[PDB]
Amino acid sequence: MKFAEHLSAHITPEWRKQYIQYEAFKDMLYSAQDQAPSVEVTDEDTVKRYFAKFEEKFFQTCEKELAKINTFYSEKLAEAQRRFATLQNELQSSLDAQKVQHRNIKDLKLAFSEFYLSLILLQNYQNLNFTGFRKILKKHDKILETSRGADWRVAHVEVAPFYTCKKINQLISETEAVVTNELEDGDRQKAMKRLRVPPLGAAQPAPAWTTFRVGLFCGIFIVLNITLVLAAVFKLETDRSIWPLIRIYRGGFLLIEFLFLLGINTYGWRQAGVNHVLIFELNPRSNLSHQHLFEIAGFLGILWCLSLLACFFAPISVIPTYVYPLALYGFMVFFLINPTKTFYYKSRFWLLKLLFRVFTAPFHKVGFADFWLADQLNSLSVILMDLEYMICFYSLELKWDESKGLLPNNSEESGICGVRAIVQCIPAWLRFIQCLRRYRDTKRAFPHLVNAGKYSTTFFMVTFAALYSTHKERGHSDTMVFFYLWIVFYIISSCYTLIWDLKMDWGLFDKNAGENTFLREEIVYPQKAYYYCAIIEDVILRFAWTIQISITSTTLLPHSGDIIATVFAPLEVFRRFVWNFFRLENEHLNNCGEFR
Repeated sequence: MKFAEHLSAHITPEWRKQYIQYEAFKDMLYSAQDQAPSVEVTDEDTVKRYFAKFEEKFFQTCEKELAKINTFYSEKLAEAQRRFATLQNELQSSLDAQKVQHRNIKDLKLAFSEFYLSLILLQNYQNLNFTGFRKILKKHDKILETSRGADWRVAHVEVAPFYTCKKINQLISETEAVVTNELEDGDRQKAMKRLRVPPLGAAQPAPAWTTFRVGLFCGIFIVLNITLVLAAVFKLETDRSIWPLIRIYRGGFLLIEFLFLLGINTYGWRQAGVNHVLIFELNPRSNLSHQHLFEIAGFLGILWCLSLLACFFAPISVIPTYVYPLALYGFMVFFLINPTKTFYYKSRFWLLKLLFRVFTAPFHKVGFADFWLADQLNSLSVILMDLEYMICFYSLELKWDESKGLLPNNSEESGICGVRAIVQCIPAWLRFIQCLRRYRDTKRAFPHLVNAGKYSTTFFMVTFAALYSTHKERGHSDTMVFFYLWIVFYIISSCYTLIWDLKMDWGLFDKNAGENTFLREEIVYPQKAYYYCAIIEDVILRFAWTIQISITSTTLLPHSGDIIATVFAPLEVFRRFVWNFFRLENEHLNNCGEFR
């Protein structure tokens, strides 16, 4: 509960291999002390010899660590000096060409903010490495009852060209002078507000009020869920179709679950070290922690349960029950498109810019955030089918003349209410067109043309499912050829998406696995059982995702298809939750998508 965990939490994740390696030294010291011979059953000269050999070993490995740190610091400082040179040349060129321009100035501001962050990170590297050297030499002096630790400290560590190099501080002062004089016309307060680096990474605890709001929204949600179960068992009339209600309130629940699991994903990414900040292109001084995602999910789930309870209980008699789902989803939309500057404005508007860039995306160049949201839409595809069902049900099947709305006595439609497939492929189409744009951009046909057929398989599966459904509904003869076609494309799609998940989305099953059998060379998440369980769960849940797509866009299994979809949709959201971890891990470790 000291500098070991302080070091693990304050390490820059991409430079983890070039730090002090505190725990190795600690284990070396403890093992040396443990296997020390006796003091009177053995010879004292042998004890002196053993302790001298251990001292030699310790100082050899300490010299190796110091050399590593010096090499890394020299490389990084040279890089920063070159970056400052080119940035000053760019600013000089832009400002003398000044006598568009706004975009140029914004990009210069952003480049100077990222140059400052690298300097701050290198400074923190220096500080942590020096403090780790002092603490471990102190532990050596304490464990062995000697003074060679502080001797080696004063002799070697405080001469090293990484503790005596006051060149990063000059660079920081120079950068501040540049940003203040040439980019802000004085006004150092505004420059430093843009340049100052808050304690980042796993090194910040969320405000107590955010955690209290998480806990408050979670308790209300829990009690309202208990109340929903009790009101479903004891208050729903036993002569009405509750299935329209289930279909309407299914998409909201999937959204709440997705936000909860995204919060858990953010916690795992922040803890294991894989920084979604650099991959998503978020600014490192302001991100959403897992607490904010948990709070958003809890609020939206509170609203969901309140609307469902109002549907079950019908509190007031003037307003019919179909207003409650409308109200819930209208508030959900008004939360997202809130034009004021309140309630997570930066996050919501980043998300809206992303949604405009994924729903119109043969024209925008694909980043990682444009790809992850279009991949997450594949799991949240039942939300679009729920929206289409809500529109169809309110336009064609709701009476509007009786307060008892969503729950009708007995009546149906042709299927359930063509355009129930198109709205299943929509996200597959987005990802297909994005992969095509990426191929056109990079001209590298392997990762992009492959992974475009990955979604053409979904296209073909939905098409042939719908064809066989309509042909078995009207009792035709060429129905069997279509059933075999659908089964072959189901197998093809399941294996295609399964191989891509494990091979070049997660990186697993590589030739250089080493001792991590069937895994990557370097794993980030602690337990090895996490990866094997994830493999098994993805194998199970990937096959029971194409089945749901086939059964949602069809008319077969009318009674059991809805139970199937209701059970399998949160399972698919959980599958995407599991997929996020290892996709993000294999993007930090190896560009898997060639972004960056």
